[PDB]
Amino acid sequence: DEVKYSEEVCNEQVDLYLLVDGSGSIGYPNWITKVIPMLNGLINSLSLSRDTINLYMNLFGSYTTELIRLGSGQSIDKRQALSKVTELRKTYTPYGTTSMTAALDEVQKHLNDRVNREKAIQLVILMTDGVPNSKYRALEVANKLKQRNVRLAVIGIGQGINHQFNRLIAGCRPREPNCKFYSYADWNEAVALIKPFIAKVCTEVERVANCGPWDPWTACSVTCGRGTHSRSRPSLHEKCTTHMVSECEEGECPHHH
Ligand SMILES: *[C@@H]1O[C@@H](C)[C@@H](O)[C@@H](O[C@@H]2O[C@H](CO)[C@@H](O)[C@H](O)[C@H]2O)[C@@H]1O
Ligand SMILES: [Cl-]
Ligand SMILES: [Mg+2]
Ligand code: NA
Repeated sequence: DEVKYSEEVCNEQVDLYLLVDGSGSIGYPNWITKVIPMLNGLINSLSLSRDTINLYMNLFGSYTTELIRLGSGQSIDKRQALSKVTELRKTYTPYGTTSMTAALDEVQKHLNDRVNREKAIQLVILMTDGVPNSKYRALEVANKLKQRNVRLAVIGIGQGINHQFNRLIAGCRPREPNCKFYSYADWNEAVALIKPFIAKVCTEVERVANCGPWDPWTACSVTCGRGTHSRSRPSLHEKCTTHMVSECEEGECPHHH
């Protein structure tokens, strides 16, 4: 049989994959005046913690660089993620081509290897000017991610943004105003874009677990008259009953004395 119990279910777990375009087309001046402030305001708005939002961060250009792994100290502690941004401001100058497909493939690899948290919202934030090394290859992997229930938000950065491609990879529809998947203003707009993707929702549900079969009833405690016997079973779940006692009779006892 089965056991029923109540529990509260929220969507507080979010695995957030921040993919940052560091290619030459972004440009150094844009890196400093636009990209770094965008990353700061974005990350400053995120409530990181072990049990809630976990940050992953990748820098893509000629190559890809995994900067922050899911679950690490820098992944779950806001101040530490911000220090990584500071390191990028001070020591990284954009150069090279744009390995956008490879960065998105890192997210695929997480899902494939089951590195993500099973119950977590999967959210990719892609910051780019929208000029990848291969247009179709980038669209293809983004599409595969969406098919696996990954949410994708695109933030436009860089001196020369291709809004057509950014909107395309974000899944914006032609003729529709206010695409909910693409922002190209400041960090405030980007934060407001991200908000509905990660808003907390708590509901009260009823849960069910299979307790498994019982072992056979034991013999009666007495060999005549009234007694008790029991049956047991392994605990296949915390809520499951494992022992059970009942009455039993073995005819009548003799009259003596
Ligand atoms: C099991 O076999 C039965 C045939 C009886 O002989 C049982 O003994 C009876 O046990 C009860 C207690 O359960 C006593 O009150 C009686 O005095 C005794 O005859 C036996 O255990
Ligand atoms: Cl690419
Ligand atoms: Mg580029
Ligand atoms: Na990675």
